[PDB]
Amino acid sequence: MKVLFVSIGNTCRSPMAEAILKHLVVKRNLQDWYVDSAGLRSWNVGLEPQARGQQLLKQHGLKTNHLGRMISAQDFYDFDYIFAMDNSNLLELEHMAASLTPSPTCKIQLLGSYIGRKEDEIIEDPYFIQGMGGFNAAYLQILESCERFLQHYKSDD
Ligand SMILES: [Cl-]
Repeated sequence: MKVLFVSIGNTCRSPMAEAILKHLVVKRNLQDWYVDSAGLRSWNVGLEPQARGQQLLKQHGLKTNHLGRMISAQDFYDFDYIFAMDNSNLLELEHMAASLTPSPTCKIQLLGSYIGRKEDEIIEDPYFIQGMGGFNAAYLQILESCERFLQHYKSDD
């Protein structure tokens, strides 16, 4: 129903994940789904996703509007899943959640743990990787991750 993707910058991995899952739920015609993304630093806040990721997305029929924003405390109460790309992200989000006095009930998880191959768990930050190889690996990891995640949430178990 409500899913938040989280990357450190909210400018590469998380906006791509947001747009990808947004596409999947329409191509699967699901309801009542809400997908968003947020970040853990002010670095790229208030800007649009990094241009070479919007290109890779367009090259797959997807587009993103998204302005980089920080995760807020409210986010932890308004989402069912919050997905980290990194174990760094995960640890910061786990510390964050435990600092909120009414403990939240969002599930906070490494998105890549749905891939099913531990050697492919980690979705690396492509921001500083020269060329497109970092974005391409991340896109594929994010796509499979979202696919297996949806397969699991619809399942009767
Ligand atoms: Cl398609």
